[PDB]
Amino acid sequence: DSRVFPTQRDLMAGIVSKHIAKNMVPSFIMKAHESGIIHVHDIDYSPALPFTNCCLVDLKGMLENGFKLGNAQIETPKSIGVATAIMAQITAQVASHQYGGTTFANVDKVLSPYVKRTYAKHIEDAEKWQIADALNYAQSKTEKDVYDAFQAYEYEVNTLFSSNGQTPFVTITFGTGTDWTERMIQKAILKNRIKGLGRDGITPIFPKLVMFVEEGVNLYKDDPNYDIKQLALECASKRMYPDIISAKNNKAITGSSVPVSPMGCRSFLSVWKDSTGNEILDGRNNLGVVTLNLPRIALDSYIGTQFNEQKFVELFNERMDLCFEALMCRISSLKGVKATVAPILYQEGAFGVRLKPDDDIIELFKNGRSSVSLGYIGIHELNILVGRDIGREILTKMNAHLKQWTERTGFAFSLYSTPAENLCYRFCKLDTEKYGSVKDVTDKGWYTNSFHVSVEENITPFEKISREAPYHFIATGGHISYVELPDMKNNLKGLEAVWDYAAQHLDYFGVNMPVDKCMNTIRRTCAYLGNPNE
Amino acid sequence: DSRVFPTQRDLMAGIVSKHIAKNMVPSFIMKAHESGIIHVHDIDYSPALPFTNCCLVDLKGMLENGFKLGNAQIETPKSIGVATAIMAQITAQVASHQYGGTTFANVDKVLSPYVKRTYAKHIEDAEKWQIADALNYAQSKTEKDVYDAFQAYEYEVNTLFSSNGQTPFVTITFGTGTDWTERMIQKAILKNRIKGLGRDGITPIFPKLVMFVEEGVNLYKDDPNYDIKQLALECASKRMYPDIISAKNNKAITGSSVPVSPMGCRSFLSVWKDSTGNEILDGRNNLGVVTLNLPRIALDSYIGTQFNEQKFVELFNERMDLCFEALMCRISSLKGVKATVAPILYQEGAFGVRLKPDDDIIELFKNGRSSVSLGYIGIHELNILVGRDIGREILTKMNAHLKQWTERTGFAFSLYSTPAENLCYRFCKLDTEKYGSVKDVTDKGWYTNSFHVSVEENITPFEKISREAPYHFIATGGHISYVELPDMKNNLKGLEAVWDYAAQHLDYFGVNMPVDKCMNTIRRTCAYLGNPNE
Repeated sequence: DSRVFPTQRDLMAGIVSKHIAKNMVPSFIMKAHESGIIHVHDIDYSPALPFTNCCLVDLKGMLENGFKLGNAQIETPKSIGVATAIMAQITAQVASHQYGGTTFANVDKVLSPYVKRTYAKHIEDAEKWQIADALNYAQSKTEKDVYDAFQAYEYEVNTLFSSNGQTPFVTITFGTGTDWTERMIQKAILKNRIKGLGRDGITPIFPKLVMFVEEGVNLYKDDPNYDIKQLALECASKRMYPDIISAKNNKAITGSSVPVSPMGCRSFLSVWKDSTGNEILDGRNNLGVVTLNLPRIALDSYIGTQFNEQKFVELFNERMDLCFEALMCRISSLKGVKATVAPILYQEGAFGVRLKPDDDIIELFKNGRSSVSLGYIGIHELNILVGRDIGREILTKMNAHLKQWTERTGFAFSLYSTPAENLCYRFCKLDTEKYGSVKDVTDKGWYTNSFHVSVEENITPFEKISREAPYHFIATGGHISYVELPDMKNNLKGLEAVWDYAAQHLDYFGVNMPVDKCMNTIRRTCAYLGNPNE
Repeated sequence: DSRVFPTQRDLMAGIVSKHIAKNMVPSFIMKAHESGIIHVHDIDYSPALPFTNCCLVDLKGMLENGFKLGNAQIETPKSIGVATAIMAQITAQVASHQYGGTTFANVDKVLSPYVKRTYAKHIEDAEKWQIADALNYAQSKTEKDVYDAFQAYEYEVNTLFSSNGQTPFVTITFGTGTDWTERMIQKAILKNRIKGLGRDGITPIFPKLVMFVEEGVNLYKDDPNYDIKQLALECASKRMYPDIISAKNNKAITGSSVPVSPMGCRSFLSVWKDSTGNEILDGRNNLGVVTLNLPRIALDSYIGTQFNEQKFVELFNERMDLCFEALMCRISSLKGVKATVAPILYQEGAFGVRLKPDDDIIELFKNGRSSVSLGYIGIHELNILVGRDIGREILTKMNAHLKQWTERTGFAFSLYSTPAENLCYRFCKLDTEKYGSVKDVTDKGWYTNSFHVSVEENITPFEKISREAPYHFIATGGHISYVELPDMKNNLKGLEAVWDYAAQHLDYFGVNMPVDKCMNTIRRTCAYLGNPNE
């Protein structure tokens, strides 16, 4: 809410920070942001404080070894219920030290050792109490211990607030686990999600659930986990989540030999290797987002009422540079900042390393370890303004710019399809104060997300999936495609159809359907789940 | 820490609030605070925001009925481990909506129904698996379920941060429970506390542990829970806590027919009844503290180098009024504030009622339900400055003023022995900028806490306890006495001696001893536990 204390204290800190940013960001960058030319995200956090954006938490390396959480020296969990309890405490802590989402990748694989542990204890207890049905007593207890554990993770995520009086934006991914412990975790999460939250079993907005689907594991009636896929479909039909990621396309796009979980909503890392040649994923992050307002480059290049191509070219080049200056300006503020700024992130392992209190954090992000995002929005409205479809082309040229940035600074710049849950209105409003109502651009009040096909089009699901799929291979830093569907609670084979089509053709995908009960109304009209009643 | 993000964001909010307070507090009150005449506590929170101070959480009325925690509608816990998990989530939430400590009173009595529940499940499971040793299988599981549950409460308290990037100031009290479930909870807490936190089993600073000791329950070798008292002694000897409260004296002082737990460190409520004649304790709170600098009234009444009695009288009367104006000024800012400001406190039961989002919260605090604190400090240094012991007398007159305030406004003003962990240095420093080094007053650098006997005196434990005990009956709004003792890990009968003496003579009491391990050094030099190494 906003009338609430934690939110109010946060707004105060936001205000002080926006003011401090005015004294740190070169005026030409602030003026372009104030006017809607670009959008420097999270200015109410950074650069006042050297926060970073989103991340894949290295939960595996923290549970295995131990780590200091506050005053306490936590030790490897002896139980699955203790490892998820700890996962929640880490979720709360990481949320409070970065301003972006937090992702726990492959919880099925990561937490499996603890499910095994729980089992060993129910067996050493099935003989300690000479229990009739031994192997069966374990199977049950363990199963219950695992459901309750994720049910409690899910509950904790929904009650625990950050340092901002907000519920954490956390993402949990699974799907590539085949072992019985890995399968049990997956089912546990899907089952508990269907059950819903609390007495009225309502639909949770967090954690976001993303499932990997790969041939020979998940998508064909013959794979080991095809039954989980079925459960996942039901879940999606009743709670919107999980979204799915195509292991096949995801690996080709990222260059990673293992599926890449999105940090936060949809920010994807590119493949990276440590000094000894190892492919690292967990513990990596993103340094921020600066979004480029694409319709506005077209609008500003109109002469009278017609488009001027030569003007577009000059402005596009001018604005790409501006964006670059904006991303570097804040990355530069990270210089000289010490690991003392966020112990959970830099010292106790969430970022997969152990820096001393006096080590500079900036060194950890260099040479491609961290990604940096150049966002964009409204290809649909840009196409309309320039007379034709330049979607794939503008993005391709943006990437060529990004490659040069990467080679000059060492940071791994990528193209990001900004979720823009609110930026979609903000850019449109600022452009409207200058151009008024422009048919099919600023007239509906918002811009279309990244490269998505406008909502006003009457596209068949497969067409939409097909018209959007190539963007998943161009905007490698972050992307997703949605399809609108009616209630499919009783048409799972239909939803599986859409899933299988998206899975083959694109990367990250999700389905928007209506999900209401005797009054708990949820819709995903943009990026997050929400009640469009308020 | 301070270099840490959550702390930094908080400092920003603190700054904005101190500035806002400058525009809300009458200048004469700010000037008296800036000069050390009085100390308006928590100005970095209130009155910028209508926060309240400390409280006794009505956990009983929240677990019994249900309540909304965020989005979720939590239901009565079916297990003890689920009720303590929930207790932690409530602890985190309440901490974020008030700026003072939070107390869970008589957790032994309150949580007992859930321990029973856990038992019923291990029995209905001892037959479901035709377990040999039935009643014995329950006894064990239940016992383990209960240890682990409080161990996890204790851990969560130490990892969970508030909206301020701080660990919550929470107090847990027990001791009057006799039932086997009540005893089990107590032992669980004492046992887990001795065990310590984390791998190195270090000493927790929170939760504070306070135990009631009453004849025919706790203190004589013949009472049911005398063995818990023994355990408590061991605990105190190894972890400083628990402190104890004399049920006998506590009830006579508070006027309550049941022992009164301190909200936060040592703030005690006076007896109060609802509209139907019921004695309410749980869900009640305190509206703030304004501390009066006693040495400074004496100092300002010196003429040249000698005390001037007539001047003292005039200043004391002038400053009491000033204090009153300071307490009312902030209570007045609570007018018109809606329950939407803190749902967990006002709507979902932590304050024992259910206000609608649009109800004013101020009505809930009136006619004695909430206490309001007039603090004071340094009787020792005041006695030195006025030539004789006026301790008991000045306090008695303060109370006569408080009674008049209570009758004119309806709020229940009480005399509070400010913990002043830092105020003790601040008042001394501000008085030193004006008077320099004054032998036995401002020369050591700090003032002595409330009515405590100076540390520089060489008093026997019983003497100290005896010289201080009468203050517990005068400063009813908050008080405590400490005794310094050597290592008593191997002299428990000695510590029990001190305990029994304090128990008979005063109210709330604690013992400071050294508590170190292969380097985890803890001391309570003032109010809280801490490492005097930094």
